Amino acid sequence: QQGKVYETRTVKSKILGMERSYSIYLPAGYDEGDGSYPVLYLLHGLGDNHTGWVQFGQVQYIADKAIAEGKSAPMIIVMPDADTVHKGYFNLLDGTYNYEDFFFQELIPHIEKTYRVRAESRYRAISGLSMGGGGALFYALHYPEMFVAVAPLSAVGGAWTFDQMKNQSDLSKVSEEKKAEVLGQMDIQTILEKSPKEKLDRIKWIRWYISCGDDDFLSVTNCLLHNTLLQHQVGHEFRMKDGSHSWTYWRMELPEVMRFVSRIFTQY
Amino acid sequence: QQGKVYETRTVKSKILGMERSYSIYLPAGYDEGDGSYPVLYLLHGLGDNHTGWVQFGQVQYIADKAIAEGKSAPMIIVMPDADTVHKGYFNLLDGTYNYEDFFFQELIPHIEKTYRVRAESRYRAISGLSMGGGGALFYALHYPEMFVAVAPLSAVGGAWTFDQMKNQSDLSKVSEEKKAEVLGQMDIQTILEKSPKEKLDRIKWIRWYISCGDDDFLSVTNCLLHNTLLQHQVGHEFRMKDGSHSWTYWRMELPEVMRFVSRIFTQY
Amino acid sequence: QQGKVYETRTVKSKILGMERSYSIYLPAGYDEGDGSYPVLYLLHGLGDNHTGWVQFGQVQYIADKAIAEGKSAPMIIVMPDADTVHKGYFNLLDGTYNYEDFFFQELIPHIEKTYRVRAESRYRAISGLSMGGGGALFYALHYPEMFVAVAPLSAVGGAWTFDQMKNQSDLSKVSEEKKAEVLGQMDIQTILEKSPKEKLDRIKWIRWYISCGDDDFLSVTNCLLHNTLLQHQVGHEFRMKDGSHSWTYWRMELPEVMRFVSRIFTQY
Amino acid sequence: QQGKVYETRTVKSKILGMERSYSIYLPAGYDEGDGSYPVLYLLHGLGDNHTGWVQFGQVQYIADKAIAEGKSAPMIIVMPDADTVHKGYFNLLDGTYNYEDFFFQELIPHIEKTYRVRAESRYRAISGLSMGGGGALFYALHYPEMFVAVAPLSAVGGAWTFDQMKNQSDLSKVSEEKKAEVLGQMDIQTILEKSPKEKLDRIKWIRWYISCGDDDFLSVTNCLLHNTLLQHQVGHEFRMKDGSHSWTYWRMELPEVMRFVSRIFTQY
Amino acid sequence: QQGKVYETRTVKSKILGMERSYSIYLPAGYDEGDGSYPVLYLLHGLGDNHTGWVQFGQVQYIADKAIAEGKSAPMIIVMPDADTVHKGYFNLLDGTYNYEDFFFQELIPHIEKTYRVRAESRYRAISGLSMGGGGALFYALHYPEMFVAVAPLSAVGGAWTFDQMKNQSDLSKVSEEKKAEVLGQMDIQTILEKSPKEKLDRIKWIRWYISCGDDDFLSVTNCLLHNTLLQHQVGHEFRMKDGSHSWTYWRMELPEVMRFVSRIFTQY
Amino acid sequence: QQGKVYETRTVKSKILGMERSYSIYLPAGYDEGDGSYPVLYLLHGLGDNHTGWVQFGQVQYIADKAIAEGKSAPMIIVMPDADTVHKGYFNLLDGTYNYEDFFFQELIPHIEKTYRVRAESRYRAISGLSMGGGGALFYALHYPEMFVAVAPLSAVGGAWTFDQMKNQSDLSKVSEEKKAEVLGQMDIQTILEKSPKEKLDRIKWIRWYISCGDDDFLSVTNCLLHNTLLQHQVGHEFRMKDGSHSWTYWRMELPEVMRFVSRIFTQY
Amino acid sequence: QQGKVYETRTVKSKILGMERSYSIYLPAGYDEGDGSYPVLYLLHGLGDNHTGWVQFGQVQYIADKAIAEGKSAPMIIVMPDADTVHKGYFNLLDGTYNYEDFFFQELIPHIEKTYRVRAESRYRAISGLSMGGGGALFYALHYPEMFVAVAPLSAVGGAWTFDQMKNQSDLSKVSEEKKAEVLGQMDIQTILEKSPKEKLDRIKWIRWYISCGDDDFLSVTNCLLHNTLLQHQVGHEFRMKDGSHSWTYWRMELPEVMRFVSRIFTQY
Ligand SMILES: [Ca+2]
Ligand SMILES: [Ca+2]
Ligand SMILES: [Ca+2]
Ligand SMILES: [Ca+2]
Ligand SMILES: [Ca+2]
Ligand SMILES: [Ca+2]
Ligand SMILES: [Ca+2]
Repeated sequence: QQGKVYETRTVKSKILGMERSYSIYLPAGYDEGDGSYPVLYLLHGLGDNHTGWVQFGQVQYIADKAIAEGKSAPMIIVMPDADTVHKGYFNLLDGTYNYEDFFFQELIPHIEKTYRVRAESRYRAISGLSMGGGGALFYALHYPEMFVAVAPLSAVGGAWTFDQMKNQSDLSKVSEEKKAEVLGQMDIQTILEKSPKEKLDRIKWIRWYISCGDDDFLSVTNCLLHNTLLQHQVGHEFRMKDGSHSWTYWRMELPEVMRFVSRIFTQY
Repeated sequence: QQGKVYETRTVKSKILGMERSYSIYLPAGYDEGDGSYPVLYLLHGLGDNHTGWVQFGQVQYIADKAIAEGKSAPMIIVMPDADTVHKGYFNLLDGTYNYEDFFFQELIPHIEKTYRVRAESRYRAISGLSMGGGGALFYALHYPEMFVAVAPLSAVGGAWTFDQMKNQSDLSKVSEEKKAEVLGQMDIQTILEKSPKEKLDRIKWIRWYISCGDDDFLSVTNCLLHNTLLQHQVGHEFRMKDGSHSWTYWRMELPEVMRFVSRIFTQY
Repeated sequence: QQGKVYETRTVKSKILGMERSYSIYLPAGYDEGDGSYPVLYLLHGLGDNHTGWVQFGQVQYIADKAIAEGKSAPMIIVMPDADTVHKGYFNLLDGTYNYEDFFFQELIPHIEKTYRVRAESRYRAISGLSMGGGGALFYALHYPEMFVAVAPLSAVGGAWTFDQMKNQSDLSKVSEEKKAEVLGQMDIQTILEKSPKEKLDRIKWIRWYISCGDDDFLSVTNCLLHNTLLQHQVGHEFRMKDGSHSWTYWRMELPEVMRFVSRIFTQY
Repeated sequence: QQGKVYETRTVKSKILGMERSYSIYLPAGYDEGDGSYPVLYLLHGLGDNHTGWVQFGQVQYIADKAIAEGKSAPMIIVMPDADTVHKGYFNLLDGTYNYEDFFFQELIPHIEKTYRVRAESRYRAISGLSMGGGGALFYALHYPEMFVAVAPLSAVGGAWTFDQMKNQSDLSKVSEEKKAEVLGQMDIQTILEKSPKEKLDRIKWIRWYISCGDDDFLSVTNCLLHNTLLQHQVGHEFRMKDGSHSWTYWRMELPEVMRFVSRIFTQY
Repeated sequence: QQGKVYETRTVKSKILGMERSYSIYLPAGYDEGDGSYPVLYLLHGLGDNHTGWVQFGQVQYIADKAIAEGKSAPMIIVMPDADTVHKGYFNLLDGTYNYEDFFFQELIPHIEKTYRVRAESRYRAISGLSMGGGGALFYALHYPEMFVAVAPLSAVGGAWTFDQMKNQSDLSKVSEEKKAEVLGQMDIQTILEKSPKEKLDRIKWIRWYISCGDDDFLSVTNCLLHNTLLQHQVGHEFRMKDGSHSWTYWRMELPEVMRFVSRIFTQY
Repeated sequence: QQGKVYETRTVKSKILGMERSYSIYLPAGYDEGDGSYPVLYLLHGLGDNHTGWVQFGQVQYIADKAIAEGKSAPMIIVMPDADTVHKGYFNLLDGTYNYEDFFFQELIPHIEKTYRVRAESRYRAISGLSMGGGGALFYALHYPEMFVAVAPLSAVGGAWTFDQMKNQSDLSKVSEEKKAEVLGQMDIQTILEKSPKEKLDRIKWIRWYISCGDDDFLSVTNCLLHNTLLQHQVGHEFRMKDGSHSWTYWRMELPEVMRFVSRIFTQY
Repeated sequence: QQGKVYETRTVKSKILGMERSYSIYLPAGYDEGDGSYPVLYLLHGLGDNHTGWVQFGQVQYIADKAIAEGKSAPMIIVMPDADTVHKGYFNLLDGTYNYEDFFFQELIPHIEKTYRVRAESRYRAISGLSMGGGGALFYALHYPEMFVAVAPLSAVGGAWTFDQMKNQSDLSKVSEEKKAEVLGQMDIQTILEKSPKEKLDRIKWIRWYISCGDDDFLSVTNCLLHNTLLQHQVGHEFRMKDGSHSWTYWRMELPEVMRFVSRIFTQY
């Protein structure tokens, strides 16, 4: 019936030189039997940390119910802290805070070693809201081989994300050639047009679920994303539902994201 | 519990020089008491006529159910024939077929004369699919004083509508200046930028519900419409749901349109 | 299961020198058998007429449902037109428009002659919203012998009502002595303190149901009314519920009003 | 809501030189409004007549329920008598009984003249059981332009049908060259291989629903039919469900046939 | 009430010279009381292993629900790994990998020794999908004394299975006479024609449940199988349902298989 | 959803020299369409007449519900008066009151002429309670060609029935040979042993449903009947349920009788 | 809430000189609190042992459900093994196997000492099927002081049981007279005619529930038993329901037996 949440566990990060927090939801029956589970990485927005999806997202109640009713197969849900020290998901421009490196090289392997996780891309999905929606989006565009399904909710765009990366970096140490390089790596149109074919094929292979409310200040950004993806022949699910930039919207979408990635995990 | 549909009645049109067909749904209990009802005009797509919303849209079953369940207040639904002689909702460029004039100067007054109708704009809404979605959209942008609520479904755009008008007109008799004027009258950007303030204010006052499936070949057109409307401060409901350019989508949306306009008719 | 509404019938009023509109709801099965029914008079607000409770209040659907479910006993509901010529329920100060006289001396006797009505005060109730809530309130304070139950919803007070009467009157024909007399007749404090015992006893005998939303601009007025009635030992039901000055509130309260007066009509 | 059945009406047949019986189901509300309906022709098996689908098939109860529940859109159901004089659906070899000619040249036009029928192939379907399943199958292969959807239930094959045509004919008048001609016209393999592309395209365009119980003595025949159709690239729905050659099976399949053809009539 | 799954246990195989994986479902309450259970052996398709029916088949959720609802009696479900080293269920022709020997001589005795199993054929069933459907089919035809119930889902035929056996064998070491011997043992018609009466009676005694979707590329194979079994007087349940070669089909069929074999386990 | 009952109609009997009463239930929708219905003859017990199954049996409510719910197909139910003048179903020994002759030669033809009845034995059933259970039983044993289904409820035996016939006859005119002849005609053992093969075969073909409460004083009689029928290879349904000789029992069994005969009427 | 079953426990029998098997169902919540429970002894048929009611009867699921739903009060269910060494419930005629002595002198006291059992006859019931129905019947006729309620299901008679005893006894050592004496002890008529008043009163005091399917080859035996009991004024519940000599019948009757004996255990 009931899964459980741990909020206080940390990962020893060599890349960030500190203990990094995360929250984790383990499904009901994790403690019986010996099997392993697929994983959904679930990213918070600006101003929250790893407790955001727990306290505001109510992940425990919502995941318990979805799994118990059969709307979702059992899965582990990992909620990283991208708030402490610096807020955001990507490597800072001054080289002092390689958060994206930490996520892929330390957090994911730590989860797969510490919990009974099916450690394959076909069993790995990522979702997030606002800042975390852009995090999910560009994580998958940068490393499409690492995910089978991606669900950006009310996602911020690349220009906002890049602007936030600059405002947290010491730009005295950043060359102008470097600013231009990342700028392109944080631009959807550039990634889709200039990536090698192998990378583009994998991006098309990913199952995308993009959802944003019609009253959200990001509704135009996400409509432009829909159009850009179709222009580049990246099939995806797109939803514009009634709602705003609010936790009412994100709690409504969480069981939909769970059903979406679960069907991909189990096949159909 | 059951309304009824008349498919075979006609209006004598002086503007078009002929009897013109329409279908009409009368709600349950229209035949008892003496009261009047608000009206939803419901427009078909290319290749269908006034029987399209009856046979494919299943308006009778769907409207009966929504009203009986209290999801919609009772209303009359009028489905014009915009297929016979020429296909489309607008005045042809050669002056020989003024369908939009017919709709406003003859069809609406005929309905209000023949049936127990609340003959005010606050009780008049319009909706349609595909070609009829473009019909509903531009009818309201042309005559916003005539409608309180507008629901374009999977709507075609102005350029397609204008091109389809051209292929039905005698262009040997059409001046080059005439093409340029009507092109602007069928372009949303031009209407929103060049209309007098009284018309723009009324366009902003109208309650808009714009819905299109994410797999529709028109999904990009309707995302651009959402963006243009917000760019001009025209608030509206926007929905992009799962679905394609199909009667599954349009039958799904019909009770949503009925709930939407009913709430405006009854106030809330 | 379904009652019916007539909107187009009139009373020939000698007092107002014209045919006066009303709407009337007749319960299901009024047309079978020969029996008679109690009556709820249901008053509209400023700017609406006798169609307001029909189109916005959805009286037919709401009354049909309440009676069919047994939440209310069958009753006739009469909705007068207090909008045409002058807006409001009371005699104008210049003597040219004695609407209150019309209501009691012409409308009520016309209803009781024309329909199968139990024509006794124990079977007569009155309710209304906003301007009509003040109408119901002061109709009952003026003629407490005529009603068994009174339900002012989101009601305006006496000072607002009197100001309205003045702005529609030719005050060149009004003495200041008359202004003083009518203002006192439109002040609840004055009525309760200067009424004879027989009249005050009848006011206390009436069953009052006073309801107003907490977000309504009239919430303070109605809280003050609650305190004044208790201060004068006039027992009553008082409700302050979530809601505003809206048809959502008044449609929510209509079946509560029907249940309230029905229990009084049937005894319990 | 209840439709109704007429069992005693006839069509004057010049081709057969007699009054010919049929039963017809008219949907609920056929008597209200003026609209027209699509038609399902529903054929009986050997030994029954036009009353078989009424009394054993319980068409009235089953169709009423399917339509009232929204599982099927409203439709007219016509059940011909192919039992009186000679049993079977096809022209006898001695030229004395051209039943197939009667069905297409007299029965269908009579129905479309007498009832409010949408008289187009897109609104015409045919289904039947046992002998009538072979009837539906070969009517559609002979005249594929006449049907949009075909549903043979527990259908006999061509060899059985042709053998019965032989046993009902006076072969003293039949040449051997004619027997070979009809034999090919009643063989699915010959029709699919020898039809011109225009006819074959229409056969492939038809929506087929072929269903047979796994305990039916005809299960092998219908499995071979499935294999033959796929080998000629005729897409179709095939169902082999638990059950035998019984009215339990056919009453179970009737609402499935209704939903199947209804979806085609309304589009989706 | 939740059962549990162990995925990581193994049986030490002398025949295969290695530890061999399997997954096992134990029903709710296996850990209370001391009783024993019947067993369903459940085989995966090509490219999956013992985790396929766990992760994609969702065996734990589906079995929990079927048993808790009383659709199935409690049973143990064993999912062998027929993927590691070599893919497939049968003894390779070069003598290097006797998987079928392993299954009957080592896996089944290990299960009956290790778990509380009713170790009799009346309590032993086998089912599988695709490659595993052919495995279940020919396992029972080779050793019909070992099973009371057999359920091939979307099963490959003997020619496909034998061809896969050749492609995994070192054919440089295989005699042409041996190639002929195995081929006859992997062809359904030969077994039914060449088995002694004792063996054929047991094949007829087994309760067979054969199910395949009508859109599966194996639908023709399975229709031919249905016809072959009836030609040999082997009664069986045959289902051709809507569906494709997909996990939607196999998850739909799993509770049906459980109910089918459970009724045989419990008698009725 | 509503059938109706006529209690006051009569059939003019030449055989009995009087107008004879019956009650008849006509199913819902009898008055729409033109079709015909099967018939259940339903016989009362001692001391009641043709109103017994109406007032005590509540035939209208019970039949309406069974038919509306689909537990029974629509049917006509005929309830004869076998109480007026003499009580009982059989020809009196003195030749003065040939009630059985009346039932078969006058009542059945009158019903088939007067109502829209399918006038064949396959559409004719008979049931009854107590005295009428013996009536149904021996009517069918005497004339098995007239019924397809027979349902004796709490039935009296032949010895009781014969004794009642004697006590109502003037035995002064009856020979001892005549008493012996009728005794044998009213003895189930004699009927089953001595009826010709054709009669006995038809008795075995009839579908029998025999039901009696375990607390009924007739429970022994009906257990002996079950045993006698099996001894003579007359297959039948037998029910001994909790209950007594009461209208609670017969109202419980009426919808079971309707479902039993309905399945026979419609086939399955 | 689930009870549990032990299948592997044994009673140390000095009478039979060996460990004797039984199964036992303990109700949900047996492990909470310290109270005691009534007991139903539940006997298997010929060829099964103490696992029959567990595996085929599904006693755990059925008892769990009946108790959880409040259809039965909690009770312990004991299922003896009457199959090992010799099949049957009674003392063999050669004196070498006194199974009835074992049941009463060893099994019942063992159950009452080992489990929390209300060890009084008012809390002791017995039921069984086929051979075990005859076991329950004659156990109670032999020792009526030991049971408050007895439920023979599809019961064999005394002549069959006695014949079963002879075919297992060493007839070379068995005298003709002892053969006659036990024959009378296994004949219902003899027991009922020759028992003293004290014993007959207790047999009449027992609450009997006798049930058998109408298609069972033992239906005649049980109808004769019903008649014999009534002939001797032994009131009892008798049921003849649709069904055969099958586990469908016995699983259907098990919760009815539980409800029946539970009401007697709890009083009403
Ligand atoms: Ca919105
Ligand atoms: Ca989509
Ligand atoms: Ca509030
Ligand atoms: Ca079958
Ligand atoms: Ca299909
Ligand atoms: Ca009883
Ligand atoms: Ca039976």
